[PDB]
Amino acid sequence: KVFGRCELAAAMKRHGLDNYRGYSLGNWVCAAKFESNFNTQATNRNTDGSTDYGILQINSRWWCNDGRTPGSRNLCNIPCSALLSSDITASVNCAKKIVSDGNGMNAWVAWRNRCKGTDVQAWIRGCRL
Ligand SMILES: C[N+](C)(CCO)Cc1cn(-c2cc(C(=O)O)nc(C(=O)O)c2)nn1
Ligand SMILES: C[N+](C)(CCO)Cc1cn(-c2cc(C(=O)O)nc(C(=O)O)c2)nn1
Ligand SMILES: C[N+](C)(CCO)Cc1cn(-c2cc(C(=O)O)nc(C(=O)O)c2)nn1
Ligand SMILES: [Cl-]
Ligand SMILES: [Cl-]
Ligand SMILES: [Cl-]
Ligand SMILES: [Cl-]
Ligand SMILES: [Cl-]
Ligand SMILES: [Cl-]
Ligand SMILES: [Cl-]
Ligand SMILES: [Cl-]
Ligand SMILES: [Eu+3]
Ligand code: NA
Ligand code: NA
Repeated sequence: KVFGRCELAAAMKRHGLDNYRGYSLGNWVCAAKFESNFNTQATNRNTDGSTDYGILQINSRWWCNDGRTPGSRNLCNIPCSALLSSDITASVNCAKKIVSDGNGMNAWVAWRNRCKGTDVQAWIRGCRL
């Protein structure tokens, strides 16, 4: 599923991601745009042979099982494919664990480089939330 901007903002808010660990909703929307272009089916292979999955490009090295990242963890206790669903529940619940692990949203490279320190509220401008 490719979400619209406000559609994704509303889904993220409903799932409690707005202000989670102090990160306003615009931070999450900005991160998703640059990680996945709002596409739940996005996948990308990393140099170490792990893969990033879904709207927030969650890494099989640590967070989900894909059966082909030997030596990795599955800290969200989910198959990576669950992170590709049109329903973002699994991605949100896993993202909550990720952002809580000590490094906040810096775990998302695209967030650090493209969203951090910018006017992130612009990402939800005009939405009825
Ligand atoms: C109309 N649908 C497809 C379904 C019903 O909400 C939602 C939707 C809205 N989309 C959208 C697409 C785009 C765009 O492609 O730039 N932009 C926005 C926006 O708010 O800036 C929103 N993409 N999908
Ligand atoms: C009119 N320009 C801006 C320039 C050339 O005609 C092109 C253009 C861009 N459009 C557009 C429209 C929308 C939108 O309506 O959501 N979103 C985007 C986007 O990048 O998110 C871009 N619609 N037309
Ligand atoms: C204004 N910047 C800084 C632009 C950065 O790329 C952030 C931004 C982008 N926004 C935006 C604006 C629009 C729009 O107005 O159509 N659409 C989208 C979209 O994803 O479809 C995204 N809203 N805020
Ligand atoms: Cl914030
Ligand atoms: Cl915001
Ligand atoms: Cl594996
Ligand atoms: Cl393979
Ligand atoms: Cl699993
Ligand atoms: Cl959803
Ligand atoms: Cl933090
Ligand atoms: Cl920020
Ligand atoms: Eu648009
Ligand atoms: Na992999
Ligand atoms: Na794994």
